[PDB]
Amino acid sequence: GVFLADASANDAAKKLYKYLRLVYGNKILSGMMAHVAWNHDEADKIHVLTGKYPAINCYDFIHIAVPNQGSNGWINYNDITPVTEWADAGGIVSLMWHFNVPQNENTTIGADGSGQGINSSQTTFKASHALVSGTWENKFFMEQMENVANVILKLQDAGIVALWRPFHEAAGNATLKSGANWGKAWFWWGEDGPDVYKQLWHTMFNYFSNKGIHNLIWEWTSQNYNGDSDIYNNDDDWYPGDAYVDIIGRDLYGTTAVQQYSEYSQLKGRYPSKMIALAECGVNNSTITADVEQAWNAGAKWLNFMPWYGESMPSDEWWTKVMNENVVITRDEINQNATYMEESAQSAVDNFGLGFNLGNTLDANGCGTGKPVATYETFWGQPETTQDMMTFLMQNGFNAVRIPVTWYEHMDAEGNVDEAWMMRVKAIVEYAMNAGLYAIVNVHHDTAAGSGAWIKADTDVYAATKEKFKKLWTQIANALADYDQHLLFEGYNEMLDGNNSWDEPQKASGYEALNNYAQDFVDAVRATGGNNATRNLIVNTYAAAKGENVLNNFMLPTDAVNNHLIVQVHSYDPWNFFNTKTTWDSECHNTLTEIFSALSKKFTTIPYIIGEYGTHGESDISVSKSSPAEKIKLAADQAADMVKLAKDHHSATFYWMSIFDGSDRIQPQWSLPTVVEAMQEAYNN
Amino acid sequence: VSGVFLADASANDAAKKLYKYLRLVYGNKILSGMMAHVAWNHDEADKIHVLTGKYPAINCYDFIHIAVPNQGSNGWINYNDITPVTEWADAGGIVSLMWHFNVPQNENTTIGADGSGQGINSSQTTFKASHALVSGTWENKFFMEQMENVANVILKLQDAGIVALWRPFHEAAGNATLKSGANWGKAWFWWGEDGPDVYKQLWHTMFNYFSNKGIHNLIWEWTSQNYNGDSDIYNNDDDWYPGDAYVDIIGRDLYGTTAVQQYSEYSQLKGRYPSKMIALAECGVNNSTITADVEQAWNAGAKWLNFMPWYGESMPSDEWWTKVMNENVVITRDEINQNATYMEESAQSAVDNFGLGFNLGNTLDANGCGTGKPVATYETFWGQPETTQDMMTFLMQNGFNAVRIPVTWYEHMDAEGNVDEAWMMRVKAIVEYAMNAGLYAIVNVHHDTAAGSGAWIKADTDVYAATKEKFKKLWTQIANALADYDQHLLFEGYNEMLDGNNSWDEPQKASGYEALNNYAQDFVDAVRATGGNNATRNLIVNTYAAAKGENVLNNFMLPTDAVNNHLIVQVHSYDPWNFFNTKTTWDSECHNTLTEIFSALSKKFTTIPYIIGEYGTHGESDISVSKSSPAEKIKLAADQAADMVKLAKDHHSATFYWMSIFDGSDRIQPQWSLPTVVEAMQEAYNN
Repeated sequence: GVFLADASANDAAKKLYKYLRLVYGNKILSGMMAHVAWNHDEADKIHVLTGKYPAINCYDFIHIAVPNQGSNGWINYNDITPVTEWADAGGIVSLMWHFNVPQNENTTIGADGSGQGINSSQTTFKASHALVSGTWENKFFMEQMENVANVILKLQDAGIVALWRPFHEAAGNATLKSGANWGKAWFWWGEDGPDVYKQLWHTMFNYFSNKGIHNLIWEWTSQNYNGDSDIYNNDDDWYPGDAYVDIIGRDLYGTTAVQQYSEYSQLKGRYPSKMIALAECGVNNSTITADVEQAWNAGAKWLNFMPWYGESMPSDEWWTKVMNENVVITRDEINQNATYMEESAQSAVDNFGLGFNLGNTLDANGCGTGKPVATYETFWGQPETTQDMMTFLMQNGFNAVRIPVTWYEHMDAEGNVDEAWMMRVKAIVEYAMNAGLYAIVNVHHDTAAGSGAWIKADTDVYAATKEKFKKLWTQIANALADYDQHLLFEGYNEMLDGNNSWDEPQKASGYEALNNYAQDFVDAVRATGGNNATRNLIVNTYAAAKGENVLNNFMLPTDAVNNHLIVQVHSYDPWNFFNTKTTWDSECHNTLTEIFSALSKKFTTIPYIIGEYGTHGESDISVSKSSPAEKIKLAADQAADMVKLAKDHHSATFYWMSIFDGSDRIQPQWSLPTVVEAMQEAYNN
Repeated sequence: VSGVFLADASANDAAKKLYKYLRLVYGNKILSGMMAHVAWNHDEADKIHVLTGKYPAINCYDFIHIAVPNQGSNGWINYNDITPVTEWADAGGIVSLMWHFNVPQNENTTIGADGSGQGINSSQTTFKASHALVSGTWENKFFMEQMENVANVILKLQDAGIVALWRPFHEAAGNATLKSGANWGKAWFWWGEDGPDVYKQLWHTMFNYFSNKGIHNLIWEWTSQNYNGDSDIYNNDDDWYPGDAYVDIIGRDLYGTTAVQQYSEYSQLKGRYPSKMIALAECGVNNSTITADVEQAWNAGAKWLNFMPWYGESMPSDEWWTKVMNENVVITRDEINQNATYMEESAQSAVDNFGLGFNLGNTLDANGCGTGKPVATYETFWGQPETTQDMMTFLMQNGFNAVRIPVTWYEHMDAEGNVDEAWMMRVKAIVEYAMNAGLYAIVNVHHDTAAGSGAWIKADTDVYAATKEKFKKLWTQIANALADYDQHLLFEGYNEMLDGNNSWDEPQKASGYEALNNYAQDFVDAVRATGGNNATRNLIVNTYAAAKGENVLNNFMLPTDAVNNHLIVQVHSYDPWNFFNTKTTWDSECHNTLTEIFSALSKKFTTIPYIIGEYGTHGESDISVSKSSPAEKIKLAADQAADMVKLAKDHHSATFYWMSIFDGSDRIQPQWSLPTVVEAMQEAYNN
């Protein structure tokens, strides 16, 4: 399921990337620049001060063109010991290249490093000419590429893999809106424009792979908006492409926690399938750079950070804090053999992003027992689920899928789940895990008002079903036990009392039955151990409702581990608005505002999610492709408000079905592109 | 002997003899042990004998230095000289063996004659556990060569008639079971550093390698980390367990622990490994804490098979050893007798060891087909299948430790009161099923009492005068026929004795209590008089109707015994009567009913332990739970059983379920009839 930009990456590169995907959004990897080029002297200083090494050490090929390496006294790339020592100690290797060039055609680089430049103010080197065969720019370009490739080949020879960040900060200030002549790139590889820049990237990528380099994870450094979208466009035109990039990086100096959050989220929104990293940071003459944990807590959940050396280096006080922060991975804490990494419930909810319900699929039911698996899955008109569906969601800015499952027709007389059915649930879970999504598996039309429902908030029903319910969840937990923390369990969907009372139970003992089921669900899952000892679990209120009585009578289950429970409610409010409202007016907006207000007041340390929302009202009527334009706009306005309010309250939402429905899933394509558009603009802003 | 089946199916006679001895003392006494001074000696045991005049029962030796070259001429270690082991065994000591599996520090390192060049984990060596299994690696070559070296020593020990506990690959999980996944929680030995699947492969490879080489003198001991002392942050290491076919004993290594901590560790492992014996494989002091006194840990409930302190800074003080070696619960070397067939046990100790109990009802107690029928006609007369060995093995394998075997005798007695030999042989055969399985067993006199048509033992002055000699003649025969079974077999004199009018709550006349107490005295006198094992065997006496009311308890007089602490009182409880018909949930009234019962029993009986010999859902019309009962009624039965077991445990008692959980055709599978009820009982007892 691992597919890097380099389709022929060796097993160690795929292992490193799989590890990065494991920690992404969970913890942040520490890093430090080399003192200039080819060493880990700055990491050594951090170790003496704090007793800990940074996880990553970055090296620079800046001076690869200097002659007499091995006798010039200050740089020798032929000795790979400075890198080999770091990897052998367990550290992660990062590589970059300040691509120095001769100042003109007659200048020869000296053993002292003389005669080099990096932009038009220092050299006549033209990015254009570097690409045409048989030019002094080209022959210098191609044989320094050769020299660095030879060093990387020797690194690969010793089992080294690395992050590779060439051609960084390409756009510079060229994205300035006014066009004033200080709006320019500051590196030669960006001064002839984006299209030549992309071709430089493609040439290096192709040249490296044809030399046999397959140990690199490719990282491209975005300028985003240079800190001011009022003044700059973004640098999307400079993106080399999804087939040539693994990680998007950003370079920030003197930035606060809240500025980091803005940069991270904007980048994440425009590059959904990519991880975002703080490729360079540090202080400047005006301000220091934010504390790593504080910026993380603000939502700047970078893959890694790496300060620059010298005058950009944070103080000793800063490093003392950062290296001792729990969210920060230091070198001793790297475990690329881990298949699971515990994540707090709040952290998971903040990484759900936009969510989607795969409804009317595995929750479909009513054809009887003993039928083929595909007969259940398509019984309500949906196509069979495929990997491309999960891939489409991830590529299009969604990070979480809720997978409703109805179980009663797949359980024999003794409560055992049909193996073919459980295997199908696993395959769809695997689709989502392979895509990099968060996934929720639940127990769905076994609750509520259907004919086959058997889990009910009722004293006598609970007594007759307690063991069946725990036996069901033991089977589910054991069958999905090996999936990592991206998979969550939801104990039950919309539990009602024996009269199917939707707002609240007729008798208060109904709350007691609900709370017991919830406790039994947590107990049965935790009893299986392994990853399930700390997997995040989701507990729903009565009827997934949000009234004051339901919330006041909701009791969170007792858990032996801390911060691994989420509460879920559903919201089609204001009820039946799609049939009765023409526009999403202030009464609609205020209804949602009070819902989130009430929830945030009730749950202070426990995260909650909006597990379903949409236009569905009375008689199952809802929006579709054919709806009038104003009705589709009514759906778009609801979803935009829902997504924005949830973000502001540190929650998450899962759209019920309508945006990705039926034959559209097979295409794959959005059923409602305008609604998805409004959601993305609401979240990503 | 015949009933012994070790993990090594080809274990030799001497190993089976030692194993039978271990089972004889288990839960009765604790075997003292001591570690060698580092490796291949009994120097620390010798110092114990200097200080106390007594040797520890076990000395443990370590193969830690097996790879050191020039053995015989390096001047400090030589495993080819097995004298340090044979000296000890010849003197009557029990041998234990372990192996700190040292490996070279890297592929180019040669272990020196001085011990240099070795390491034991990834901080000291590049040796990888996964490579040790792969033929063609430098790890695998070293691994197989040291395994052959150790196997050759053990083969020499086997030729000298030595048998041993074998504890390889210990503490495998280390801290790798940490719930979070932070890599400060990792294995501290190389054999756990590649995870539980590689580890079990290593275990199986060694087990099969040794067996193929003809090593059959080992009792295999697997060291569990349990929860590393904190289940809130650790998973247990169940995924590391090599399996029932590869393990005989579960060990735990505890340093600086209290009595209550040791009890928690012992009881948790016992609940998860019910068919295995639990041992304190390593103990000692650390910086901050002494290790607990053995007797204080034992009486808190940590009834380990053995204990063994480590040497050096972990060694307990001389005052600690002087106390421990003089405690009656501790076996020292001079007290070892592997030829013993019986070991006296106090009534309280046995009741504590009963754990979860089961009644094999409606089987040997079935009656009514007349005299002179085949044995199987009686045993299957009430619908139960003929009892087999597999039934008793199933109980031990599934967390039960005691079985009550009701027997009705009147149809197998001739006019002069002689019991038919074929019947007595069948009773003996079923007792032997239970003994081989390692269970406690109770044999009684059942439907010869109470309301049935053949009952003849009655709480009545005249009935007693007419039947006292027949009753004593019956128990003389039973006791003589069962005399040779060890202390795990108990006698229960009578079941539910009523007066001449079958009055259930109380006798009509107080002379009924007098008759009851006289039968109870005659039962004890008859059994004690047969001598031998029966002089000290634990015996069980029942109250009137096995009832618990105020008058019945007030008028119950325990018989006078010739020995101390070998009597148990038994009552039955189906309270609140007929609840299974009249109640929907096990509520506060049900719970309060049982707590007052146990309060009343504990007030009346103090040093005298008591048991609940029968309990269940059986009410009027003898209607009760079955697998076809509604699920909410099964829940009712589960909640009763869970309450009964927990209450009895807290009151230092024990309980025997009447039939319903293991019934009819389910016995011959074998499988539980009511798995959720049993699960409720196991969770209640083991928590």
